[PDB]
Amino acid sequence: SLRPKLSEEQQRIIAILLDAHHKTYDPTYSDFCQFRPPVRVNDGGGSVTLELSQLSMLPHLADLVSYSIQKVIGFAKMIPGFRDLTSEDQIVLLKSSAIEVIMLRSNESFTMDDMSWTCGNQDYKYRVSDVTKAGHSLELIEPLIKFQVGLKKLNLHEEEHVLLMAICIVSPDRPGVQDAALIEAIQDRLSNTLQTYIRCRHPPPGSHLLYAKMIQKLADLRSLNEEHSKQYRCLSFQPECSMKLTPLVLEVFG
Ligand SMILES: C=C1/C(=C\C=C2/CCC[C@@]3(C)[C@H]2CC[C@@H]3[C@]2(C)C[C@@H](CC(C)(C)O)CO2)C[C@@H](O)C[C@@H]1O
Repeated sequence: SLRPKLSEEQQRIIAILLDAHHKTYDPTYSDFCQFRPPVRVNDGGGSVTLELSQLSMLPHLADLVSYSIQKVIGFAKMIPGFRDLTSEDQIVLLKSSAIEVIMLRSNESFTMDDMSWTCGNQDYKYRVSDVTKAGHSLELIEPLIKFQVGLKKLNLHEEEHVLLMAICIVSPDRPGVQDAALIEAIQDRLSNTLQTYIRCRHPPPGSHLLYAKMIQKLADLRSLNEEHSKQYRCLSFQPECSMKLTPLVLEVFG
């Protein structure tokens, strides 16, 4: 019913987050050619044995995820209030949300045209088959694609997109956080900004219960996070796997 206007502070928060995202997310994916090259072994049969023996796409995807974690760290540091947190809590939040923010931000390259993450020519077009070539199974891939399509269909404004990533990172219910109260205060400031923005800037019918749908996606991410963690564990058992990853990836998921 009531549609209060965005306060000057809330307008500032949105501007800061849009700027932060524009500085940390290259929509041309021009740095991707710097990663170890993607390699696609012939695996039409989806052989787990072959996939683990080769892990052909792991070096490239590990580099992409590692690169993305660095960008997420940069984005997070610009979130209003994040700097008010202790270094210890900042690191806990970054490590726990990293994979979730990667899944969220990747929605920008994801396309329902062919259900792929298109970041350039054929070489930089990622499909579910590339994820299997990196050692992951359908238990993660299936819900991941469903998540991407569900998020796509929300038709989020960039303002809503960056606020969702910020809310995801600044979550007081992450294991190991010390000052949950401060984190919750910061998240509430971001959540109220999002709710206010939706109610006065998002036209119908796409605004109908949009906030609730966005919050549900954060729950979905928790599930994907746990599943990715389980599979990363299996992946780590493969001899020589560490060399195909990166020090940052090893720390965040190890
Ligand atoms: C990263 C990003 C992009 C795409 C994301 C993808 C396409 C390739 C496979 C990934 C990156 C998937 C998200 C999760 C999925 C994943 C399930 C995670 C990886 C898991 C490892 C590291 C092997 O354990 C393998 O595949 C491209 C761009 O929009 C920036 C964004 O920042």
